[PDB]
Amino acid sequence: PLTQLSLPPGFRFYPTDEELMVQYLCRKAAGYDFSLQLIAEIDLYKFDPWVLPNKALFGEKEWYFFSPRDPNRVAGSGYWKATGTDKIISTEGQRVGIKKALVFYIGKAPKGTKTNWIMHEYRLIEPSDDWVLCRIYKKQ
Amino acid sequence: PLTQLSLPPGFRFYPTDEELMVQYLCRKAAGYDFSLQLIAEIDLYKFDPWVLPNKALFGEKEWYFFSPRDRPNRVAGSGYWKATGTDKIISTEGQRVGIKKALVFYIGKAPKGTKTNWIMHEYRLIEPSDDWVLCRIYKKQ
Amino acid sequence: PLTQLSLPPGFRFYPTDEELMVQYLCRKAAGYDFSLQLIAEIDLYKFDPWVLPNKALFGEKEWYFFSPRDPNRVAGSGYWKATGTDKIISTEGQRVGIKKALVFYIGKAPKGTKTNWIMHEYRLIEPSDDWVLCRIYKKQ
Amino acid sequence: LPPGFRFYPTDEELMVQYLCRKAAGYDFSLQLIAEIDLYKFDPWVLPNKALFGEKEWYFFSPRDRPNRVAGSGYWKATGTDKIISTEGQRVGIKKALVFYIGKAPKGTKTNWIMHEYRLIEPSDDWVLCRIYKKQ
DNA sequence: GTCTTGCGTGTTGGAACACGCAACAG
DNA sequence: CCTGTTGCGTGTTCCAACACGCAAGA
Repeated sequence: PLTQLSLPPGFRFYPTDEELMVQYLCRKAAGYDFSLQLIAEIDLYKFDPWVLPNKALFGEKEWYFFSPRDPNRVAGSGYWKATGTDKIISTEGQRVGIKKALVFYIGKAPKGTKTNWIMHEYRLIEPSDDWVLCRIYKKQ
Repeated sequence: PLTQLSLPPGFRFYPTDEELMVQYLCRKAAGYDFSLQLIAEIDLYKFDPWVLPNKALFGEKEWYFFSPRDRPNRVAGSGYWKATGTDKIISTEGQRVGIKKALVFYIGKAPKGTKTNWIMHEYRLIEPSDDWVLCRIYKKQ
Repeated sequence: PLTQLSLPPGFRFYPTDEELMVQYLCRKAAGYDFSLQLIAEIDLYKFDPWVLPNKALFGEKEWYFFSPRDPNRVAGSGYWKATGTDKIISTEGQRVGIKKALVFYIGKAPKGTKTNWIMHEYRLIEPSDDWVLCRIYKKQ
Repeated sequence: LPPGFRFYPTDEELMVQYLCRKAAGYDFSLQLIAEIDLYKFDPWVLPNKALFGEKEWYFFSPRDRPNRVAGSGYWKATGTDKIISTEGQRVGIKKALVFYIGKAPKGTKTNWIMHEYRLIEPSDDWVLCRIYKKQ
């Protein structure tokens, strides 16, 4: 799924906080070729994250997915705990998205043990198909 | 100038230290050719850093170039580039192939020059005692 | 409070990272003359640091105090932000203390502006009278 | 000396408060910085000669009228001799040196340092030396 | 003098570790 | 209700590239 694009060495997918909101998250409901076809669809909360790399269409130390919009939602042998401060993403002065940090703890809150597996969950600002886009990676 | 590879949206150039040395410096170095000139030949030491972006074929905040190899604080334009840190080594599969040495542009006459936010990362090939170095260029903050 | 000791010119107070822990911080709970009597007691976090020199018993470009053991603790028109790496102090192989760096920013985190006023906060390693000893000086 | 107190005289003090007190040939209450011929010696024998000093010892030595041989080595000058001022008047230069062992320039470097403070003059004569070992 | 690589420690601001305000259930 | 239980932000300190600039020899 990589060299359908025929990429030269050194090139990587380094999307902005801004691109992810506008070009990916927003465009999927609309049906875009490169958008329908370039990122794997999955319910992230059914699995332990260390299973995910083999199920991701690509990635070397980071992976991206679309997952159903929703607390300490259970996944595998653990739970996701919000960390840091949600940040607002703007393009040309409009709020289009929110970047949210999470940390995976194994076990059951608040008796869980922290792990190094991390998520960044990006969402659009809007009232009541409807997905969030998530980045996964491993610390240190 | 990139647009002969129908760029996917979102894609940017973040080659590893290991790739630049080997996939770039060597491809050019065995003197083998590239499909396209992506990293252009230039004499970087004839120039002001602020004129350089105009010379890069692409790059938004970084531009990379190849420049002819020296056979220290080489004067270039209005300044001098000052070396920094400990030159660091690039390895591939347990073999050493290159050193990236960082520099900063000072304007003026050494050592009475003044510091800038301009950085160079210069990648070079290893050898025993058609000769190029590879330079990453960018401006801080 | 200086020439009770009758000092010859050229002499200054240049305590080691090690002396401050052992001879000063540790000895005060014990009631030592030169220790009760040589360093001013103050709650550092009620004041802006540029007020402190007149309230310090001595110092020319540096000042030292004992202050109550405790985040972005407000002081005056600002906040103290941890900087660098906490360092461990040992004497003859025992950890007796920690040296901690801080920088004063004016305003309210994380919208503060950095100033050149600096602190080194030294503390003993022990569960929960109980003070930290702090050095103050000015960059540049 | 009370506990905690150590000798960290400024560049400006050493020149004036020390070198001059001795230099107008005026006396001191106590000899704190002793007279010695430093260039007769190995740096590692020197601490034994300092009347105090834990990591630094300072001494006074008779004055020259370059890489002066001393003991098993030679001292090599470094940096740009730096100037000491007091109240906008220049009074002295501190020049740093390092001890090399052997025969110049085939000698070998050490961790031994000298800072030599000296008095200014026009075209009973001493220099003042700070001694210490690095790292 | 002139002009350098090669080590040192400041300054930054990034993002994770652990405490309670705020809410759902029991 | 009025508490018991089950999540979620938000202010700290950590951890670390990156070079800054004396300073040394080249």
